[PDB]
Amino acid sequence: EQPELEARVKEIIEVDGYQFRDLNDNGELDPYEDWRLPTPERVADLVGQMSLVEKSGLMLINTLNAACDPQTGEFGVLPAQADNYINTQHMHRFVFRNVVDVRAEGVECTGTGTPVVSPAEAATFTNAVQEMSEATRLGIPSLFKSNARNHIDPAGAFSAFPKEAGIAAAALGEQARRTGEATTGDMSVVADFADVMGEEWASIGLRGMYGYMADLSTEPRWYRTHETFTEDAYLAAEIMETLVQTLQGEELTDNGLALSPQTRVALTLKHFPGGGPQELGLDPHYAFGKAQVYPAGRFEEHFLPFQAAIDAGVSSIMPYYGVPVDVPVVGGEPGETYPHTGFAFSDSIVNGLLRDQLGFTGYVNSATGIINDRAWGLEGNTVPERVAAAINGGTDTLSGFSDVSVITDLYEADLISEERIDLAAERLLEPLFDMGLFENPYVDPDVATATVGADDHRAVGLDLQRKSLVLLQNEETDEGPVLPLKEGGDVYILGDFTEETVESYGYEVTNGNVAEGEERPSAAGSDYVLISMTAKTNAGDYVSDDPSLGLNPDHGTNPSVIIGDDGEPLPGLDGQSLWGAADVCVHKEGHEENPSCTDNRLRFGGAYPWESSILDFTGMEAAESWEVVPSLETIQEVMAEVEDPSKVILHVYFRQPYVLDEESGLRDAGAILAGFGMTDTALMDVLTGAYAPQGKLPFALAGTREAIIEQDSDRPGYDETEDGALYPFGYGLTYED
Ligand SMILES: O=C1O[C@@]2(c3ccc(O)cc3Oc3cc(O[C@@H]4O[C@H](C(=O)O)[C@@H](O)[C@H](O)[C@H]4O)ccc32)c2ccccc21
Ligand SMILES: [Zn+2]
Ligand SMILES: [Zn+2]
Ligand SMILES: [Zn+2]
Ligand SMILES: [Zn+2]
Ligand SMILES: [Zn+2]
Ligand SMILES: [Zn+2]
Ligand SMILES: [Zn+2]
Ligand SMILES: [Zn+2]
Ligand SMILES: [Zn+2]
Ligand SMILES: [Zn+2]
Ligand SMILES: [Zn+2]
Ligand SMILES: [Zn+2]
Ligand SMILES: [Zn+2]
Ligand SMILES: [Zn+2]
Ligand SMILES: [Zn+2]
Ligand SMILES: [Zn+2]
Ligand SMILES: [Zn+2]
Ligand SMILES: [Zn+2]
Ligand SMILES: [Zn+2]
Ligand SMILES: [Zn+2]
Ligand SMILES: [Zn+2]
Ligand SMILES: [Zn+2]
Repeated sequence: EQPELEARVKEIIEVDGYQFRDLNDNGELDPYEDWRLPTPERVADLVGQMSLVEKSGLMLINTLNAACDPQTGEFGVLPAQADNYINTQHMHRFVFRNVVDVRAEGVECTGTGTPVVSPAEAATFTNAVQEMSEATRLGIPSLFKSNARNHIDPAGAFSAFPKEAGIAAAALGEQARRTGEATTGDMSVVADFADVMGEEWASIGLRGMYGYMADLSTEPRWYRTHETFTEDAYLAAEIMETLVQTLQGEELTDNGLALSPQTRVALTLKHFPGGGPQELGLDPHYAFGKAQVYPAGRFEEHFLPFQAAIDAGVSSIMPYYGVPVDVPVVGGEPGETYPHTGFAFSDSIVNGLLRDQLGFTGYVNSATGIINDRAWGLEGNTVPERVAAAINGGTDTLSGFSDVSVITDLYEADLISEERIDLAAERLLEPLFDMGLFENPYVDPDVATATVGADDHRAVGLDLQRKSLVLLQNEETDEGPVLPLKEGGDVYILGDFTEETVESYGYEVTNGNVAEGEERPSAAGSDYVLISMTAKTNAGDYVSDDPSLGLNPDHGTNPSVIIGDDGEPLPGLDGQSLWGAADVCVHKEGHEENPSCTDNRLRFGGAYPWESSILDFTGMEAAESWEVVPSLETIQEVMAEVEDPSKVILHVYFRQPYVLDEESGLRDAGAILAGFGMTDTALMDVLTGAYAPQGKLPFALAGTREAIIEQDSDRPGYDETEDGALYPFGYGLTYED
C-alpha cells in the first residue's frame, strides 16, 4: 500500500500507521496529501485551498532550460527566470529543451545559448526545480515536458533511433516479414522503441512530452513530414495506441486516463485534430500558412489517430495553429462549418469535437505562442481577448505565455468565470496526482547515468535503424544484383559517409568529399559508388515585408483564401496578395505600434513559400531556398565518371517525400535505398549483407512535380493524379537468395 515518499523541504507526517507528505506546512493531514483517497477527492480538497492566482498559475507552461554559471564548475543550475516563473507566476508546467549529452573536454559555459548537460546534471536541474516547487505554499510538484530526443538528425546521450517514419517503416517491414502483409504494422517494434525512451526520460525526471505527432503526411510539401510517422491513418492509429500503452501504461483510471505511478511519460499528443493537410504545404507557424484544406473530405480520417490515442487514455492534447477552411461540424446541424479561427480558439473544436464527440477527458495544452504571435483569425483582438477566447474555447494551459496577471485580470473583469478556472485547475492537477508526484517528485541523478544510453538500449536503436531502411531499387546486372556488395573492391564515397568506417568493412575508399577549392578525385575505375544524399531548406534570408522577397510581385501571389467569420478575408489571404502581406508586420491589424514580423528567417523550417512545391531534385538544385547535399551537379558528374551507373548506390534521406525526377538521372542508379536516420555501421551492415533490408515505405513517393502540385492535401498517395506514384505505400524490396 505504502508508496515511497521523498521530501526535501516540507516534512513527512505519521498517521494511521502510514506516512504522508505535509505539503502545506500546517503539520497535519489534509485529504489532498492523503494518498489513500481517490484522486478526485484529493483534487477537490486541493483546489479548495487554492488562491485564485495559484489556480491561474497552473494555466501557463513555458520554456525552463538548465543553465550554467561560469564559477563552481556546476552545469545544471536554475535559469534566470526560475524564481519569477515559480514564485511570482505560480507555474508548475515547463518545457525542457537542452540537449542531453556528454560535453567535450575544454567546454566551459559560454555566453547565452542553451547549454548541453549530462544525464546526471539534467536530473539535478529538474530535482532543483522540484525542490523549489515543494517550497511553494501548497508544495504542488512540477511537470516537465519536452520534444522528442531519441532520433538521429541526418540525440546526445539518449539512445538514437531512426526518425518517426523510420520506425513506421520498420513496423510495416516486420509485419511483412511474418505475414507477407503491410497494413498496420507489427507494434512490437513501436513498443520496443517506446520502452527504451520511457525508461530514459523518466530517469532524468522528464515525465511529460510535447508529442508524439499523430499528424498524417498526406501533404508532402509540409516541412513537418520529417517528424510524421506515416500518411496512413490506420497505421497512425495503431502507432499512437501502442505509444500510449507503453509510455503511459495500460492501467486506466475511472476517468479513463492511462495514469499510474508507473506512468513513465505522459503524452501531450499533437497536433489536434491533425496538422497534416496544410494548403500548399505552408505551415501555420507562419502567417502565409494559416489555412488547412480538405479537398478530399478527410477531416474525419485525420483525427482517427487521436481517437485511438484518446481511447487508450492519453493524458493531454495540443491543438494546432491551423485554421480549418469550410469544414463541416462533426455530429452537427447540417450546413454548419467550424470557425475560421485557430483550433485552440474554437469551442466547437476543443469542447465540441474533442470532448463531446471523441470523449476526451484530460486537459488541453495550447501550441506555443498562440497568444502573442499566432492568434489566427483574431488578428484585431487584443492579448487579454485572445487569452479569454482560448481558455473559454476549452484550452486549459497556454504554452509560451508566462503572464498570470492577464488571467487574474480577466477574472476580475468577468471575462473568465471561476467555474472555468476551477475546471482547468482540476484537469491540470489530476495527472500529477495519479502519476504519484505528490508522494515522490524526485529522481536519482546517478541512476540517470546508468540508464541514459545503456548498452542494451542503443542495441534496440541499432536494430530499429537496420530494420527501417527501405530498398527501393536493386538492379540485376550480369553478375547478379547490385546489393549486397561483394567483399572487397574500390569504393567511391560521396555524402555523409565516414571513410574509415567504410574502409573498416574491407574496402579501398576514394573520398569525393573535398573542401571547396580542392580537386575532387574522379570516380572512374570504381567498383562501387556510394552516395548518401538529401535535400535541405535554406530560407533563413526570408523577410516578409522586404520588397525583394515577401513583397516581391515577381514571386507571385498567395492563392490561399480564408474568409473571416466577419465575411471579409483575413489580411493577406484573399487569394490575390503578396506572400508577405499576411504577416502582422505588413497588415498591422491589432493593437500594437510597429510589430515585428512573425515569419522572418522561416526559422522553424520550410522553404520560401513560392518554392514549397519544388520537391523534385532537379527543381531543388535550381531553387533559391532549397539545397541538395551533396549538390546534384556533383552527383551527376560522379555518376558519369564511372560510366556504368549500375555501380552507384544511392542512400536518400527523404526528409520530405522528395521526387526522383527522370531528368535528374538518379533513377539510373543500380540501387536506391530510403533511409530515415542511421549510423554508418548500420547502413554498411545492410549494404554488405550482414542483414537484409526489410523496411517498407510508410508514405508514397511521386515521380513528377506535376503529381506533387495535383494531389489532395488531405488525401494519402497519388492515385488521384495523372502521373501517379513512383513507389506506393507499403513498397520495399529485400535480398533474395
Ligand atoms: O514564437 C515563439 O517561438 C517559440 C520559441 C522561442 C524560443 C525558443 O528557444 C524556442 C521556441 O520554440 C517554439 C516552438 C514552437 O513550436 C510549437 O510549439 C511546441 C514547442 O516546442 O514549444 C511544439 O511542441 C509544437 O509542435 C510546435 O508547433 C512555437 C514557438 C516557439 C516561443 C516560445 C514562447 C513564446 C513565443 C514563441
Ligand atoms: Zn484515519
Ligand atoms: Zn497539511
Ligand atoms: Zn517547517
Ligand atoms: Zn471556488
Ligand atoms: Zn504570489
Ligand atoms: Zn502553485
Ligand atoms: Zn529535418
Ligand atoms: Zn487496436
Ligand atoms: Zn497552412
Ligand atoms: Zn504578470
Ligand atoms: Zn543515489
Ligand atoms: Zn527510488
Ligand atoms: Zn535498461
Ligand atoms: Zn541471382
Ligand atoms: Zn587500404
Ligand atoms: Zn516581373
Ligand atoms: Zn526570387
Ligand atoms: Zn479581417
Ligand atoms: Zn488597446
Ligand atoms: Zn564541375
Ligand atoms: Zn501532364
Ligand atoms: Zn495528398
